[PDB]
Amino acid sequence: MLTETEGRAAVKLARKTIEIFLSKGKSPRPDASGVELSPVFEEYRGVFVTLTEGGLLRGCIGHPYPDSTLKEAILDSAISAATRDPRFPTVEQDEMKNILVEVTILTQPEKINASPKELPDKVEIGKHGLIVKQGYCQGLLLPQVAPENDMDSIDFLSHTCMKAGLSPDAWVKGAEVYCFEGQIFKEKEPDGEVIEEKFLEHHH
Amino acid sequence: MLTETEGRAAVKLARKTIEIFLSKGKSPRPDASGVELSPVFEEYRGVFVTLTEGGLLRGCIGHPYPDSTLKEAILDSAISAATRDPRFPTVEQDEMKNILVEVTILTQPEKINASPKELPDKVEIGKHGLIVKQGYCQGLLLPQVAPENDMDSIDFLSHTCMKAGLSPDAWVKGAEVYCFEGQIFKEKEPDGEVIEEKFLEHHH
Amino acid sequence: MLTETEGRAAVKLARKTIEIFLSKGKSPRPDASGVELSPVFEEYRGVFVTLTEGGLLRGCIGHPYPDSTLKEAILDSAISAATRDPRFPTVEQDEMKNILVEVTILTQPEKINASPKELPDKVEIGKHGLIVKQGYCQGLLLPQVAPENDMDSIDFLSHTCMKAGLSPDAWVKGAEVYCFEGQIFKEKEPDGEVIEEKFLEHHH
Amino acid sequence: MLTETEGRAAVKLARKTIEIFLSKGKSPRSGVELSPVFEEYRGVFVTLTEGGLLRGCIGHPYPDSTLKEAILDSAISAATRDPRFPTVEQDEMKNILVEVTILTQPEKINASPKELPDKVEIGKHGLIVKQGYCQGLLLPQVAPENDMDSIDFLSHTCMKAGLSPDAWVKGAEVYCFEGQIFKEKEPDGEVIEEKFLEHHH
Repeated sequence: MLTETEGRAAVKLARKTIEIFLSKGKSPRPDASGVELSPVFEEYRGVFVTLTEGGLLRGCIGHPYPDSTLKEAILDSAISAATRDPRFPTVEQDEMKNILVEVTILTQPEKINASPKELPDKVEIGKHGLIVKQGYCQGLLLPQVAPENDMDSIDFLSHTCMKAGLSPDAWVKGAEVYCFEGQIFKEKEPDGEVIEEKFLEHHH
Repeated sequence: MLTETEGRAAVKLARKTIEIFLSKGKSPRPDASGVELSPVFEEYRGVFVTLTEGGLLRGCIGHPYPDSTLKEAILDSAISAATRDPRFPTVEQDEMKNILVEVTILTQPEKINASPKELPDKVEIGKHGLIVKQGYCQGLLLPQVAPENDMDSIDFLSHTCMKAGLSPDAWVKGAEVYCFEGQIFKEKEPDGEVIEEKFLEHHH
Repeated sequence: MLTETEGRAAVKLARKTIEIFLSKGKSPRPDASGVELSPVFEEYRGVFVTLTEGGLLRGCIGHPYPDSTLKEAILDSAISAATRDPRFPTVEQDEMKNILVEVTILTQPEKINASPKELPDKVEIGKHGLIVKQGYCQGLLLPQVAPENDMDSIDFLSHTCMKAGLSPDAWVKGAEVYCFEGQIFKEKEPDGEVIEEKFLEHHH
Repeated sequence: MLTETEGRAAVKLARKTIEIFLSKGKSPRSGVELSPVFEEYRGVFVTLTEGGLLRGCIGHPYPDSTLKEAILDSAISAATRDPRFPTVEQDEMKNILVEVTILTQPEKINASPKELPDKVEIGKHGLIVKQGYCQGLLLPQVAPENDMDSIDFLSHTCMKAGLSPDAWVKGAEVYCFEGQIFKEKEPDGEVIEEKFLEHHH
């Protein structure tokens, strides 16, 4: 989990990277964006960068898996959010002064160390996201999936298993299960104050 | 799909219903809200009422299934989003002047009339939410589920079947499949202009 | 479990029913077959009637579910095995003196009263056959299925759930689980000595 | 598919492997004319019956070994490694009937998922679902005996491989195979062939 300070740096970094990229058509050097980044940005974790304009979605791309360091993923996601979202036209430079940035940061996935019959009780609906990995098969469902679609812990484990391409009961037979959380930091005004949204799901 | 006019009427109904219930303690009569409602409100469709305060989630409750008329669904969902969301404290009367009201309206679910071999090509990821029905058993998944969790048509059909408590291949064996879409109307400001968000999914 | 006598009566009933049907062309009166029948024959349980000739399958029909009393189930399965097996022509009257009769009797299915956490431990592979029921959905898998296809308790419960048209994890969620056993009684010689085969499965 | 001649050689190989092992407590290979079919990789089961009752049966469903090797191993295990029965004594073989179930080499079904259910024949085909290093198989008698159509069979085999039931719909490889049974009508005597692997359909 990121502190308020780290959360603020996250959005500032996303905003900076985009503005830099919209100007010189090139991404900034990871450690030379003009934002102080604590060592947490070196951790491998997923993230999503959301852009809103006039209260409407303007673009959003992200890394669900911790395939990249937080730093790299923010850079890539932010530039992708403003220029690679096929649902929207590329954002122009002067548009950013009217665009609001949102950064959803996922925690480093940690293996739930329990026995098959204990797993349901260790999976918290509304807080946890899951990754099921067995052999070379891997699958994941974001935290909002379970609460927004009325799934209990047993349901969540089973759907994530099938998401991985495995049998729904794979978790019952010992499939490796990892859990992770998320947090959202967002601009209250362009380049302004940053607020934190604890809930990733709309409804539960 | 609701027109701008109807969408505006929907959000207004949500606000009024909440303000009235918060005022006294008796849910006003749906048609007796003071808000004009076209015949679209007599249609059976699912809905969600979302409240935000200062850019942060303040409450949200809904009924995804089309079991009540739009009018009644909004009514119930609105008061519940404000007083029955176990995630937040009850909304106080004086808080509504600082709250933004959002209303997500789902379309009347329509049966996909295609053989099992053709069903996947009928399901559009990003637009369609699904309902699988078999006898009295029924299950549904919101439109945003597939796009946000990298599921294709086949995955969505299989997952919705399991959500219904049925085998993942139930759709392959002729189980009924219904699809639906949604739209969001939200206040740019309390009791102010209402805009339309056509995207139910954050990312795809 | 049927006794040696009851089992002997089972085969004799099956054999006599056929010899009588083949001759006069009608089914004997259920209680005027010529074989003593204990009260076990009034219990609702499944059974199969097998006919072999010269060491080869000649016919086989049965009732997997306890839809009928043992008596009724045997008369019907016996006549069908001799005259209604689409894999073979109808048996001739002179053929019965060259045919061996086999009868597989299943026990009345009994609900396993255990929590999902206990279910796998209560299901004995190689002995138990399963029936899963949850509402109007019902499915069963014979005792030999699990041991012949290398399935453990967990696998067997999941496969029976899907057989019932339900999600594989239905048992983890509280779906009703019923177990049953079986035994085979067969003629060592035409209308001769009846021996009991305790294993319904070829391998395990 | 094995010829009748080969079918007879398979049961004799099974019977002799057991008598010899039961004699000097170990194994060779023989004295039985074996055609090249015994060098093919295919599953097999060896069954022993005595007095019309099962006396032992062990087998390898998957074609992990050549038929020859699978037969020797299965036969010896059927007589000395089946925990359901006590070990068979030397004197017992003269009163035991030998049965050998030989499965064909699994052949890939080359069709689109839409066509697979049409290619699977209930009653004849057994299935192996393969996706990477994950494999699963269900014997031919499974579908007809438990009232499963093609779709059911494909889905259950996918789960048997530890995969999602809809894996076959998503392109997982499917292989089909058949089997045949050759059995002794008399100890060390005549060998007939049972055409039906399923009890009931």
